[PDB]
Amino acid sequence: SITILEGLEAVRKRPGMYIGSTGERGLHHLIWEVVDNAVDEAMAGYATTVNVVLLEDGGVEVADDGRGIPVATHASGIPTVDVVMTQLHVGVSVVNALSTRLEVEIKRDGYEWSQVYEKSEPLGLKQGAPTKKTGSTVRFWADPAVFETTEYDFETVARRLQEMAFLNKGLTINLTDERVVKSRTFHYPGGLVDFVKHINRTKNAIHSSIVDFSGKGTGHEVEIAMQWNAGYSESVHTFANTINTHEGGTHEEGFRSALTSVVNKYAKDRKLLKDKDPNLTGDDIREGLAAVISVKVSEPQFEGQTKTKLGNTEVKSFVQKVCNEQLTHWFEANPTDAKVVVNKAVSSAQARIAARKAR
Ligand SMILES: Nc1ncnc2c1ncn2[C@@H]1O[C@H](COP(=O)(O)OP(=O)(O)CP(=O)(O)O)[C@@H](O)[C@H]1O
Ligand SMILES: [Mg+2]
Repeated sequence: SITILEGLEAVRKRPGMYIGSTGERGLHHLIWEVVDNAVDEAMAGYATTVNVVLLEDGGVEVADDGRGIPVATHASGIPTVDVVMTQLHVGVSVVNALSTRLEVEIKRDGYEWSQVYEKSEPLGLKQGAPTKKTGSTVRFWADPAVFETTEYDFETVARRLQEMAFLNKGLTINLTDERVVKSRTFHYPGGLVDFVKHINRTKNAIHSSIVDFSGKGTGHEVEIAMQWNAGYSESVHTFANTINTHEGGTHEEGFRSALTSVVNKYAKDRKLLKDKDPNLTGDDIREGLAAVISVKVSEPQFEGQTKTKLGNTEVKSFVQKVCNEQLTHWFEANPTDAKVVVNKAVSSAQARIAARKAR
């Protein structure tokens, strides 16, 4: 009588529940799912190059030079690729459910492997030529029965790929469109500094020396870069495992609480703010601040309706202790720059009082 919808069947029935929408956002989610999976290699230290190709037929190719996708037989008894590609827990399997076809070309374990999924169903793993080379290529063709549009937007892809490249300084991402060949290449050796530079271009940076520092702990790693501009508002970009957390969370909060205390204490020693005067607020310190906070968490939990909010309690305290130590170093290290960004803080506090008094 009743029908229970499990696995990939559910995804097809309510794709939006998993992807977002059956519109542009959802369509591009297929790419995000796959490219993410590739970049996770580059992040771990195995991939160096990730190539995205928008094929003429409307397919997408995503090739990396990581360790490949395990082909070896899984605990289930079916090859590990098949598990990844046909079973939930989001993750790339969803791409399979929502494509008419998915083709995987692997090089692991001394040869070339090829597996095809026709309407999510595996057609049988094939072993080819021997090779000492390692990595994976994924091809998928979005199902038009699912999506309102199947046309990918070059520029939306390019923007995301660009930021993935800032977050990973060892990585090179090549985007190429075979429709309408138009190509873009993203590699930033400066990493998060090249990111800050990018942000503060149109804005006039207040000080020349850009803040760059790192921290490593238990199941987490952080990397921060910041530079103030003549701006009246902040531009702080936060990331957890290359995922852009617009909602922000514990990594951003640890950073804020550290920066707020570092600036205030520094000001007191320099006598920049009158001891009698109340401590500068979080808002006045970040007035015109451009920053990037990129954490690497081993097991990350996200909260918020968006699911773009890092919730790891463990991380708030970690980022805080890292900033407290390294920002104190950068302040004392650059007394020139410190004097400017503090005065900017003072100006930001005086501007709020000026609006209050008159009128
Ligand atoms: N190109 C690649 N190189 C190496 N391993 C890959 C890979 N593509 C897939 N995998 C393997 O399969 C998994 C991808 O499955 P899935 O997308 O469900 O999980 P995930 O670890 O990517 C996080 P999420 O499910 O949130 O996307 C990876 O965790 C990895 O173990
Ligand atoms: Mg995934």
